[PDB]
Amino acid sequence: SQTKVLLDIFTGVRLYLPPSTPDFSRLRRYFVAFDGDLVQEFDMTSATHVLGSRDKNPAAQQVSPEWIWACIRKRRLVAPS
Amino acid sequence: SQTKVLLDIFTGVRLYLPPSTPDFSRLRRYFVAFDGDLVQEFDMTSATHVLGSRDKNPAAQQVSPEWIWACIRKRRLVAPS
Repeated sequence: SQTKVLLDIFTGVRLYLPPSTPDFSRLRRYFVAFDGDLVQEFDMTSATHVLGSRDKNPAAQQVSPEWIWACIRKRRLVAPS
Repeated sequence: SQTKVLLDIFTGVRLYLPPSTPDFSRLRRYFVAFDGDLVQEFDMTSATHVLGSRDKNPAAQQVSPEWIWACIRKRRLVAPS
């Protein structure tokens, strides 16, 4: 009687995930699972969110791996951190 | 009180998913969510499972999108189809 449907938490969140990110594999897995849009390096200027510096994409919202997990815990987007 | 953990159904299943696969986006999302290993085109000879012909990888197990969904329904790998 458990759900067979993944929640859509990160719908519309376009994020480049640097391979150097600690815990990259699990972050990628969970972000994709919950409807996040991973962009490749060549497309990082189209991201809406960034890990680390905003210098290459000033309009992007700065977030962190900790934010990704927090959103997953809450089952929705939380205020960026 | 709902789980925060994705099930590991496709652990060790290495699969190249052709972009032409009907329902590609959702298949990719769900396969990744449940611990599947997507390989890129240049690495398809290392796959353990294949959609379509085995001519380029005779040892691979032939499966289908329908198999992927069936595994998800059962919460475990089912006999290939």
